[PDB]
Amino acid sequence: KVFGRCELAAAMKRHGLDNYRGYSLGNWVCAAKFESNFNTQATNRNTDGSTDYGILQINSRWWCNDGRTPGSRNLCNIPCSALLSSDITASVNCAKKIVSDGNGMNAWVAWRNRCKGTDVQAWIRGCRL
Repeated sequence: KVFGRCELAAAMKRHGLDNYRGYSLGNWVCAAKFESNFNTQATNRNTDGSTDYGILQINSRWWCNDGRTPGSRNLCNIPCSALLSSDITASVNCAKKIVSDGNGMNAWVAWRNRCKGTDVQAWIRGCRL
């Protein structure tokens, strides 16, 4: 499923992500734009055999089990295919675990490179929330 900006903003807000561990909603919508371009099915097959899965491109070496990643851990206790569904819940629940462990939203390179330090409010422009 591909989400539009406001549709995803709304769904993320429904899932309690606004101000989660100090990160306002615009951060999460900015991170999903540059990680996956709002696509729940995006996958990026990496160098040491891990793959990033879903709207928020969560990595299989530490967070989910896909059965083929070299020294993998399954900290969110899920199959990586749960992160590829049209409904965002397994991705937001694993993302809340990531931000609570590894240094806030720095875990997402696209947030850290493209969103960090900009005015993220813009990403909720025009969405009545």
